[PDB]
Amino acid sequence: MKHLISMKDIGKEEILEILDEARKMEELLNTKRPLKLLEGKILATVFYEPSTRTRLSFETAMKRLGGEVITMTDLKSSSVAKGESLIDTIRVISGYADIIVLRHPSEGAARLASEYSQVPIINAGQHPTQTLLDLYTIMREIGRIDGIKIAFVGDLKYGRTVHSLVYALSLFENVEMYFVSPKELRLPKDIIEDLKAKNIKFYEKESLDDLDDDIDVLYVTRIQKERFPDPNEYEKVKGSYKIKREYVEGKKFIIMHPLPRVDEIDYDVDDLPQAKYFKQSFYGIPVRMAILKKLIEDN
Amino acid sequence: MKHLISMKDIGKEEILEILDEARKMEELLNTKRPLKLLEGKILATVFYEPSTRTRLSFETAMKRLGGEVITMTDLKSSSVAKGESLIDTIRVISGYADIIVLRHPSEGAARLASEYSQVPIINAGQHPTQTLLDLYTIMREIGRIDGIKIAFVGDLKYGRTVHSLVYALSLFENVEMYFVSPKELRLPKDIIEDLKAKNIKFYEKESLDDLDDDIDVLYVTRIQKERFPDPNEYEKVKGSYKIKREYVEGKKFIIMHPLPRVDEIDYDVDDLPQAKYFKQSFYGIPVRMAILKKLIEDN
Amino acid sequence: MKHLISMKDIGKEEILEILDEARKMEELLNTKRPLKLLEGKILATVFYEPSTRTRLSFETAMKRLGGEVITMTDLKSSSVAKGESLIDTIRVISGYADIIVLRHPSEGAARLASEYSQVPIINAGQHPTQTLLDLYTIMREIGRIDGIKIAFVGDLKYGRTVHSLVYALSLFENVEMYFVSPKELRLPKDIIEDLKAKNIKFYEKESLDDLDDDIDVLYVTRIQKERFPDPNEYEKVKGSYKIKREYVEGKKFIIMHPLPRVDEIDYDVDDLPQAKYFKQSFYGIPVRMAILKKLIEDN
Amino acid sequence: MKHLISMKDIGKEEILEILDEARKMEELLNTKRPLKLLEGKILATVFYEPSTRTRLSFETAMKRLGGEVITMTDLKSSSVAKGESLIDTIRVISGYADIIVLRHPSEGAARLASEYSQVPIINAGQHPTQTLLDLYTIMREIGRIDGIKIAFVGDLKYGRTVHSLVYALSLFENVEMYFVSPKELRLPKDIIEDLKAKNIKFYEKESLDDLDDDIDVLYVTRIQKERFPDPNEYEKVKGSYKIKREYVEGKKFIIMHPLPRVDEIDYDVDDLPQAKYFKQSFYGIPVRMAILKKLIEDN
Amino acid sequence: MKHLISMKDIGKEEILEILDEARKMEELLNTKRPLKLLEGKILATVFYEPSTRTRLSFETAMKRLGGEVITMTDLKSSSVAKGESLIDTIRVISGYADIIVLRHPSEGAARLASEYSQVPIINAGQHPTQTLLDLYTIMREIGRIDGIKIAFVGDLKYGRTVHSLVYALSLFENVEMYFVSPKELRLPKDIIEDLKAKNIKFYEKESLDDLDDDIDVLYVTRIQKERFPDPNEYEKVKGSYKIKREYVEGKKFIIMHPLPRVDEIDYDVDDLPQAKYFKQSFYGIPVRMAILKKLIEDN
Amino acid sequence: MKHLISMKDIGKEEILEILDEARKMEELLNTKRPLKLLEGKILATVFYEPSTRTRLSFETAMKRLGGEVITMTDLKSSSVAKGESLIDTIRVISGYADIIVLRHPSEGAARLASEYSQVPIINAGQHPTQTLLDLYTIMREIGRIDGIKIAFVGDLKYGRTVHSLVYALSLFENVEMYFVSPKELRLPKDIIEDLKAKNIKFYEKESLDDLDDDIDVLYVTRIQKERFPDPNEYEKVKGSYKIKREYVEGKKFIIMHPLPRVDEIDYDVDDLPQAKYFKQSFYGIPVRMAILKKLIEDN
Repeated sequence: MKHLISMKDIGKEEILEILDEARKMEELLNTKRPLKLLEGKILATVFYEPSTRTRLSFETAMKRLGGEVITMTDLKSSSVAKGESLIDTIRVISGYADIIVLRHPSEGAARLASEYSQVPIINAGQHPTQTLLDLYTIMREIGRIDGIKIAFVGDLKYGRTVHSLVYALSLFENVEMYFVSPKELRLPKDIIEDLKAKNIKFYEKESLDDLDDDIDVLYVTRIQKERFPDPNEYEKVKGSYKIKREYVEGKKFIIMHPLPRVDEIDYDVDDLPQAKYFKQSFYGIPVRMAILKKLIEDN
Repeated sequence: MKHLISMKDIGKEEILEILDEARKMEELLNTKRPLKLLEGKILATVFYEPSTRTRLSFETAMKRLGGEVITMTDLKSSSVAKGESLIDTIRVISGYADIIVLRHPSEGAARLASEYSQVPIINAGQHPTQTLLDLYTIMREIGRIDGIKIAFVGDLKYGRTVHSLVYALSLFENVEMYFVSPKELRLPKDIIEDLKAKNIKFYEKESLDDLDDDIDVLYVTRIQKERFPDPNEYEKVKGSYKIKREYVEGKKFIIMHPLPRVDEIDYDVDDLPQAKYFKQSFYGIPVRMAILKKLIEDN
Repeated sequence: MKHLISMKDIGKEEILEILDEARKMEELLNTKRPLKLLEGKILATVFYEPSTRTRLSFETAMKRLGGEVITMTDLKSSSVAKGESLIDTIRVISGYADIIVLRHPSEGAARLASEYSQVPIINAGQHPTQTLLDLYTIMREIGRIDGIKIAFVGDLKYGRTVHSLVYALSLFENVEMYFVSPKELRLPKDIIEDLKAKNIKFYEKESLDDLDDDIDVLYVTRIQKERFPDPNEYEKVKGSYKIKREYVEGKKFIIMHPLPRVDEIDYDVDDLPQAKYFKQSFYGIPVRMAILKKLIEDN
Repeated sequence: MKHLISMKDIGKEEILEILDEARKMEELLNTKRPLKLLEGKILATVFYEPSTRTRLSFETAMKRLGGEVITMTDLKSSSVAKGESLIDTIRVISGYADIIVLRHPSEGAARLASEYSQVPIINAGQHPTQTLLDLYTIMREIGRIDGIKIAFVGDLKYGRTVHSLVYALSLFENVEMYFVSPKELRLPKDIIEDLKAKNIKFYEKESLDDLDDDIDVLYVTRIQKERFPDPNEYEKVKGSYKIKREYVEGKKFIIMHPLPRVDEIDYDVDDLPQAKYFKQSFYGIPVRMAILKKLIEDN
Repeated sequence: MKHLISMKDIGKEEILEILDEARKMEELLNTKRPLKLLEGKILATVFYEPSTRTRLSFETAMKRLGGEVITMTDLKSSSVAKGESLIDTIRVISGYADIIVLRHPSEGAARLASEYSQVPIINAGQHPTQTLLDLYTIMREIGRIDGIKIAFVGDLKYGRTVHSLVYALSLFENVEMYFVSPKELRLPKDIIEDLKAKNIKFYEKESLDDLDDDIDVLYVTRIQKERFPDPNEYEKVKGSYKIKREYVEGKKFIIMHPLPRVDEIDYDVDDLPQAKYFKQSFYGIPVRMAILKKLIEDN
Repeated sequence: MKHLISMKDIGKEEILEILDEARKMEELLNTKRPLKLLEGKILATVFYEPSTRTRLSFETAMKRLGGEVITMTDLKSSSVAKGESLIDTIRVISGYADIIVLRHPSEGAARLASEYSQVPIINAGQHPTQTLLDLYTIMREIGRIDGIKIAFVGDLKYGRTVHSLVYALSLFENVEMYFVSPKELRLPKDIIEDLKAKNIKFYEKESLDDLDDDIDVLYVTRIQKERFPDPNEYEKVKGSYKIKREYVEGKKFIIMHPLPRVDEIDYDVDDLPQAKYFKQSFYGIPVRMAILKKLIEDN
């Protein structure tokens, strides 16, 4: 493996290898002793669109392995405004660092970049590293990925991360999926087709109540106010799909949600044992530590 | 007419009415005398995405009619970052001004806005005012819109303005359209269908050479370097479709191009008589003067 | 009157005079005819802290009277970063404009400014113009200021505008005030003192239900999420004091709220007849028109 | 003329004509009545480098004559970052406005602009308008320009405006010039040569004391802290050339200084009758009113 | 000790413990050899209000101990503008780093943060680390903290750091305090009360002359021009309290001043042996090294 | 060697010593093993004018040697806007770091800085480090610096780096220089004089054709669009001096060009063996590693 550009470039095997490696990394973290696996390496963060959340994750992961980091975050008067192209920049940074995490708006910028890069590229957005992080959390908390009952709540139409996860989970055995959302935000039709094709049992419900306390994972998508020009549409969705304390109490599921959370989950839900979004956030360090080490040694 | 949101809400009649009124406005400008048609009116520029080019046009047009203007340009910590919704803002500005030019990213923001606005809304981006401006230039310079041979060169795929013009022109009699562009940037298929449906003769050529003297209008689209992550791709397109002096000399056509022009047209083309992009720019004032007056009196 | 710096510089008489003049201004606006009361005058907007909301109001008001406006909005590299002091700036603008609306952070900046200004200063924040605007709305919609039953809901502790209004209303006869809020956000003690001293009957309730349908005006303060570091605190307040449709239906009161409104009032409340916040927003133009004219002629 | 690009394009004649017209404008301002000399005209402010001080002056002047203004201030992502050249912009604005005030960094941008502009260009920086403003102040306050004893204090080496004034004053009869400054900041040698050539009597003194009460005008240059990397150097200069009250009292001269003033003049000097810097600031409106009218009618 | 939020949470004991540890750290720095005390640790700088001065100090201290650092500095579109609360951020960073330096505007943000943080929080503003730094300088240079004669010059009213130091010093034996300042900037009354209560001998003088050569430490506060809207007020204070060379020569005291220094101390004072502000700046690294190590091991 | 401020402070000796040490560093990089030469050192990046390009180079170099870095990049509200002078900042950072890379606009800021710095200063702009980087590339690729035939193409007039290299190369034996450029951009006269004085054979050609294949190095300068207000001038230069593939094929020279490259070199040239600009970019790390180590040990 030499690049991590898309989840569709990784099979059920790589996924399990990475997850296994991630488990080791996690154990190493508890050691609470100075790790030096990547002692002499340099990770370069090339973001054409700022993202502190992302930068921090990778920077922390790399530093935990004993490596160093150099950042560069600007599509502004740093190169694109001037005239320096993505290719030239990638060739220059490619010569400075040992691995690169790229964040670019253009569709095939990451694929294109990996062509001119003489170093491994990690696409930070299709966000592979987020999907792996999701699978690691499920396995870590539920004990297994195969044969689980997971529900997706929220914007399944425009949900970036959601589609990537629905696809990755479709590679495992007996996974029941429940798609809860408004009618206007139902899962894309071509994805529903691929699920039927792969012969996966799923349901499309409209209310959070239609679910039953038999679900293992409740995955809440991000509901971004900006995607809804009409405020009534937003107050309609948020009000009908917000996860409240009353609804969570005594249930068997764990709550998952890729940060940030604005109105998708009440704050009084944070203390319940089934609230795992913050634990999930943490798991991001171990799996990114795994992905960094994996890509460096493989080269 | 109470709103100007989309070209598809205007028929061949309003189009001719507007163009006719634009003609009068232009004459009035030559008068070089203080106009006061909208003496006591206030135009509000509500841009959620900055655009000096647009703001200036409308602001100049309104002031030429003797009116006043109040500007507001921020999706940032002016309302969206805070929490004020498009609707509340539209209701407040609706109470301050007599007419509003709106520029928002969201798809149906303009339509939605016009529902809560107690004042005419002009959608500045579908860019109606730009298409009208285009039609007024053709008529003004060629003498007629019906039965003309127009060629569109450049990015016909992501071209915003181009699609709007191809549609508007399809409402006139015997207009021959020549679509010159790379294979990767050919006109969207569903637009080609509607042209066949409307029974309009068009051609899809690949080189600027398959054109000679029959053509009345050469419309050059904007080729934005930012749309092409791979510099070789942009270098290719620009090199094969740039309008040079040699190619323009002695031809019958007039050159049109919505500013700004970066590499689409050589500067030595600017003195040729067929170069009309700067005159086109000017025409924007008269037609916007017409649209403003039209929408205000109609209410 | 030569300056409008503080509400405590205005007595029950000026207040009624201004409100009276504001009424005329409103009538004049309906005329829908070009006003020219301040035809040759220039208003300068000197904001050391940006505020589109404020700038727009005064700029619209001034332009409705037929005057012109010059803006200047920066405490940044416009003077303070360089070294130009508030006094020098005020003396320069004082020479350019006929009246000035100032917005500065420093406590006595406005008072100090008026000392060096050879032109009327209007303090835009103590926000006088907002309080007058509030009183004009009440009188305009309820018919009288004296003898009304008004309730204040929300943050009465940090509430800015609220204190200014409670004081202004204390100058009128038989005004019953109901202070509804959480215990942590009760009205400042020294203000409660002054109310008892002035012999004014008021109540400090904790729930929106303790309120009967005998209230004439329901004034909802702004609940800013930024004032609450602990999200649970903000969630509690908003959830217990948000104005919902169910609670407003069939009641005699009119709802008042200085924009912007984020979570203080549900959108489905906007169609009820008792929702007046957008009307209130409009009233701001007439009263500012009055304040501008008043201060200019008085000098 | 048709353009105001450089002082060296104006002879002692135009200078006196402008100054005479500026006097009329000033009288007209006192009228305190709505002027409409340029009632139907539009002034465009094209600044590639922000300058509120400049923008405000011209905008106020234009509005006092009854004209309108459209602003555009960005060398950033408004055109230069994108790709739109100064020429294209000048050709577009040239079609919108009736006159243009340009502010560009490049050496010959203004001259070049005037070639492509179909409308008068006023160069706001060589700053012509500031020098005229200076001469108008001297004549207005001293009664005559010919035969005066003027002293220049401060940074005569990097002082911008100063050189422009020394040159303009060298066109008049019997002007004695006293150049007071540190040795490191003496007037450029080639300027001293041109003064000897024109046979003008001048002196280069080092202390403010060497000057006698026989001086009609004391011109204090701007001492900007940023031009001095070594704080001691800056400290030296300011301490030895700051204008204090004690030094000004009872003297015959008037104090002149192009704002802003940071440390060049103590605040306690502002009350003395010989302090004219704020009066000078005001005079800027009349002379700019003259320059705008002059350039518009002349075309 | 698990958090350093306020000086009032630390007794004369911890203060001496920290100071002692700081001494060791200093010695270790002179070793000029790679320290690895915190070799595998990560410090997170969470600033909601930018402050390079602060960030640099802690970042340098942490790196001197052999640790790593991850920065995050934005209250802007990084979380607060979006919607992510201080708590969620603290819970996420709490999972990435081993210790956190927090800088927030809200009053109890630090206290609140420490409740949800699973890692030690260091409040960088009440600024503890600056006060300790101050006490370490005094002890380091004077030899003892107990029984010293210290004078505070400048803004004792708005002086942030000053109050924190007057309180800390009140925990030691026989400390004579001299409060030199204008009448308008006298030490807050409630602080003077607590001093009388603790039975501490102090004096409130108005001139720098009232001080005798018996004083051991002359502590000059920061005089920020922005706190004084009236320039005369600022000119007044600076002129009467600036520390000049003449006044310092031959005196027994050492001069202290928390950088930056603008006009509080002349540059020609920097060479005198009693000028210690730059030495003090240095001491900040050792004591912060101590505070970081102390808080990490204690957990 | 204690400071690297100007190339004119370095003789043919140090140049060769640095280049030799740079060679070692490069070899050490290939080792691909953790270097720890500067294990316990801290490099401080003090940029008063942002420059990611520069910051990245030095930060990477320092980290490759096993050192740490602290950054500070602001002339804005970090010190200059406030009041902190370059000297105070240099004295403070001087106490934090072990070496400093300074980037300041003022002419003698670096020289002045080194006076107050108790640590080595590296001037990053006169850009020494870029010239050395240039010489290292030539020696590394051509085998020798003495007796080479180098041609300079482009803007020799405003070309900054170019002058620095022409001078440095004039210290070696038998270097033939060919200066290819438009007439308006010829090499500064005083530089041509010094070349004649040093008795160096050079030629001033106008076309890229006038050059022969005997040339060992083709150095292409940066052609910045911003330096040319007239767009026609820019295209005349770019069109006549851009390096195309056709012109490079089969020739013996290597192409050099300090990044970024916008229009100076076609992308299809990047694959040719003689294209060394990206290789040159890389060489920047080794030589900066040398310069850092050299300056630290020498002190």
